[PDB]
Amino acid sequence: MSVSDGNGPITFGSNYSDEAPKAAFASLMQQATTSTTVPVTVNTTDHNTFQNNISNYLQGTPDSLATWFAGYRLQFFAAQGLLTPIDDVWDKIGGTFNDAAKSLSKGLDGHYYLVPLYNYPWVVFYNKSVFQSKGYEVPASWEAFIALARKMQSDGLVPLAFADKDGWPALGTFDILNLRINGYDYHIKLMKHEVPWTDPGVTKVFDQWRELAAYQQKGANGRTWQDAAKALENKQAGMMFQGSNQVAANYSAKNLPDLDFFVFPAINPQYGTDYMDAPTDGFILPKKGKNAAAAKKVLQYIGTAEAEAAFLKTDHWDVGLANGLIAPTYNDIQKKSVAEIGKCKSVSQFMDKDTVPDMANAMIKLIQQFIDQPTPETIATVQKSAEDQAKTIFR
Repeated sequence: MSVSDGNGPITFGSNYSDEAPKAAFASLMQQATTSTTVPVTVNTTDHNTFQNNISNYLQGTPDSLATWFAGYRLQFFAAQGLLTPIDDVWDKIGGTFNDAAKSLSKGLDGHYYLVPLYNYPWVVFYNKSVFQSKGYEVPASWEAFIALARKMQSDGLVPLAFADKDGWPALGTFDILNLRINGYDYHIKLMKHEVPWTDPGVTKVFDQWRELAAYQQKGANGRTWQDAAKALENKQAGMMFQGSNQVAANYSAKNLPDLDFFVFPAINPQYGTDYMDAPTDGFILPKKGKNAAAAKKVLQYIGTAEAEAAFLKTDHWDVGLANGLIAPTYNDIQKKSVAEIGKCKSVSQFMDKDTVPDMANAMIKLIQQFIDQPTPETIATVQKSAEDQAKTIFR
């Protein structure tokens, strides 16, 4: 049945269980119903349960459409035949999105499976008043970054506020170093365990982190990320690398206007600053779902700048993927997020969505082990353990 022939009710499996996004999604689907004349029913499930249960959900009697996100699981579901391809939807909406947005929405088979809605950046935050007062420039390269971090220490500042008591924050540093040194394709190969954790490329990541760590706040494994963000906000540290919906979210309204960011500096010209973790949420069409053609009409409505701006009205950190869209509700962090994310050649999804959850979990303690003892002997141990556990996790 042609997209334009699609009519009648659809259901929508939604993991938007928290009050704010639940409300925003209900409102968007009401608008979609009115615009498309496809009546949309939203079936909400507890957020964790929806993602824990996804493989069974998709194998049983799923809804016509569902909330999901880019990364390892999306691609596996496609290969399993659990998702309906939506090349026809993308014939209509493809002009709205860049090649990076297209890539994260596609299988290896070259077909589209996802319609993305929004994402947010992992970047290096700083206070503008401090850069201005102290005479710091944004560093574009590794050599400039290190020189700036030494100047910050000369001025009595911790260069990078840094925390890993929470376990996941340090995974971002592993990601961004891998992306800068080895590139996106290599990073994804490692996350999929096509390349082993004992690979020399991983050694290179840790070796570079040995130098970075000299400028990273001491005592990191005992520090919450909110306490690191507060060190930035109180001007005790010069910079902090993390997700905007963490660092910027933690700032008081009074200090927010001083907050800015830059992308993690380039390490070599091969990969420049081409890549970033920017966790991207969107929508899929379950193969066993009912009324595919109507479901595609609703996806077409969702894959617009208009839908993005409506949904994000009350969202302070996420930004739409529509090419260059600046929504009237965006604050300055979101504006710069659109600018920087949009320049990326590919965007990765953070380690916990690019590998399988079990492997991301495994890496938490191993990276903590590194941070406590960042030596060549520790790196060998970490690589060996990581690969041992990977050989069990990946089947």
